[PDB]
Amino acid sequence: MNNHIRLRKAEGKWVIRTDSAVLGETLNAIELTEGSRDPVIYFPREDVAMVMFDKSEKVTACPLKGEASYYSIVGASGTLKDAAWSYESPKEGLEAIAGYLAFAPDCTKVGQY
Repeated sequence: MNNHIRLRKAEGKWVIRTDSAVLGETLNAIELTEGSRDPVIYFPREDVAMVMFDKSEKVTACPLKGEASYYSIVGASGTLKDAAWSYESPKEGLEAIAGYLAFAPDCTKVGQY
């Protein structure tokens, strides 16, 4: 009865940024792939510039991972509404990403350095 979630250590230095600021660098990103979906990179919170983030009212439920809390990111151009999320109390098997942040690609760029 396999769910299809694979977690790997993202190799090398991974960065999260906007078009105008660098929000995070880490050597300990986790890559999460669910089935044949594009992998999503999760960043440890200590490596993200959280001072630029406001917790949002939005939440979403995922049967496999748990409840996603959302955050808005403030920058030079304004607020990126609900542009980041985190599974702050993940379901069993996914505790490795507890509190890590992942990011909306429509307005952020994530990638290996």
